[PDB]
Amino acid sequence: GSHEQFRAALQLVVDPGDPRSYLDNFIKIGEGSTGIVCIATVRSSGKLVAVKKMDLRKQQRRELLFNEVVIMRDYQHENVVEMYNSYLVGDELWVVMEFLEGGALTDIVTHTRMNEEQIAAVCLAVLQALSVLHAQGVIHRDIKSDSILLTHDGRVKLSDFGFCAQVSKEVPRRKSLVGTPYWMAPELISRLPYGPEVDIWSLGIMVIEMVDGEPPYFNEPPLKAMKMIRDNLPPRLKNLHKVSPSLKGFLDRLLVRDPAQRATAAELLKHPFLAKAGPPASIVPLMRQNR
Ligand SMILES: Clc1c(CNc2nccc(Nc3cc(C4CC4)[nH]n3)n2)ccc2nc[nH]c12
Repeated sequence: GSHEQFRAALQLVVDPGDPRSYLDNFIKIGEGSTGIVCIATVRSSGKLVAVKKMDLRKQQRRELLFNEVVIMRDYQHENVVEMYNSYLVGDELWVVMEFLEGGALTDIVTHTRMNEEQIAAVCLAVLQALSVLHAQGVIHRDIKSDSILLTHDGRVKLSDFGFCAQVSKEVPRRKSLVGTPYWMAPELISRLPYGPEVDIWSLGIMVIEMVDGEPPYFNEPPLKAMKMIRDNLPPRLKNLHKVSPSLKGFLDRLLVRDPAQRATAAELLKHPFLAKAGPPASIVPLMRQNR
């Protein structure tokens, strides 16, 4: 009776019907922890969409599925992935999204070296989105190269909102252990009450990704790496001699063990380093089909 409960609940927030009646040429392109992703054609228009499919019976924490729909619906932005519709289909939650041709950022950071014009342009894109989200007390909790999508012209959008949490006056902090281990904030790992600050930490770790190609302690097992993140100091860049004083100083405002002294999105938007940010055109050279 618990599963039927969630179905009905989810049924009340999604759009009615079955999208299979108006979609064609389903083509699987990926698989996350929460489910798989297909591209498909909207028959009536020939436009392409992306369809994320998530089994209700295959979730670690069902109640998180509302984030999949609710977040994208309430926050539109140049830097946030567009959602067109959501449906309940069988025992699956389908989300129909904008299709970002350029794929995830992770494919870039592992196969190439981004320059600081490119790195700055990414950070600006994320911080602009995080600023709006943080403003309404929403924590993303899964900031990393995986959660960043790109277009053909190098526009950048924040994705994967399934791990979101809301804070407010009656709920000032969150306490649950959420996110991807290496990108997690020290206060969150330590199981202390946390807020939006943890997102700024993760971004820092994601900046390490863009420079070193991987996060700190990435060769270690996840549980052991988490322990290291907690006890140790802010992690180092293995290629620090390759980053500018500008980038370093900026990063030093991200990777702060005390969330109180850790910078905020709104503050970071005004940082000198983000002035280096080039146009979307500067990101184009880095994508798989181009390089
Ligand atoms: Cl499976 C998976 C993908 C899908 N793989 C993929 N490959 C090439 C292009 C492309 N573009 C997209 C994607 C989307 C909406 C998210 C579904 N719209 N356009 N997506 C992406 C990031 C992930 N991070 C973790 N798992 C991820």
